[PDB]
Amino acid sequence: PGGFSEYVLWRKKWHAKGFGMTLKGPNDFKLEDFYSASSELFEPYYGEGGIDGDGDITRPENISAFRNFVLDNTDRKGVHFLMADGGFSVEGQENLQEILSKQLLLCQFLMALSIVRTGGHFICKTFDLFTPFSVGLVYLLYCCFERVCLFKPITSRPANSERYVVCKGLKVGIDDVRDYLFAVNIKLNQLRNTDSDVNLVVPLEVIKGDHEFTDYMIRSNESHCSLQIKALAKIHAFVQDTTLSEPRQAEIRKECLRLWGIPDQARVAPSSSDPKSK
RNA sequence: GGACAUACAUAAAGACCAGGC
Repeated sequence: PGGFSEYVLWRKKWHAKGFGMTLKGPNDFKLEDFYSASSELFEPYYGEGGIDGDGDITRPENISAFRNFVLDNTDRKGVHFLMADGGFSVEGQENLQEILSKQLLLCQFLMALSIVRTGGHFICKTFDLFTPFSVGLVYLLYCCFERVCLFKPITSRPANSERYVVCKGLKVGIDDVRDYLFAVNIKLNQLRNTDSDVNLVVPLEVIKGDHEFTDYMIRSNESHCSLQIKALAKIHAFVQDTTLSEPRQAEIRKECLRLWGIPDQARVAPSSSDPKSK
């Protein structure tokens, strides 16, 4: 429901304009619930048919209609940055979350190359990144941007595979990689419910030929696994012994809010002012 | 991965009988 958007709109007030696309349903944009931000500065668009579309990011037509709409609403330049927080329930298949979400990862990366301006930025949620498919998608972003990193914020839960790819400075000439990833998404859609799938988007010999990329990718995965293993074992110990507690949670909270410049206040429904007093 | 039924209301009706001015 656009929690990420609320912070950006609240931080920049009206000096910002947001464009949204998400699946219609229980997890649609709750623009009414933006208590800290002016929801009028945001515009949801659900692909083909605009407001009446389904918002399927994996579907190409939703991407295309949104793509034309976003470029038009940005003087044909695109957005300064894209945020992407895609995920769905994998209840009882948590170990397969990467493989199950692979097309959603691709479509969010394709969306970055479709609507981010030159010199613009991208941030996308991902999970595990073990498969050559997911690593080849990160390699294409590393080619297309001045700088890329894999980052797990402390606001992500330590025991889950959730991390963010963060890309800074979209290069010129990314059109071929965009149109390639658009063709790969069409191929994934054709292979839905078949015994075949797209297993590579960059050859393993190309990825492993960049030793500097490969040495970062391995080290990022193994460091994340090591921290996730400790955090999973910690949760298991805190199930077995219910007297265990983190004593510093209230201290760490106060310091994080101070550091990030976030006021320590409760969520209050605006207040209803009358138009004369306001 | 909350109420004073402040509903004063039991008044059968109907009948005959007795008395009052």
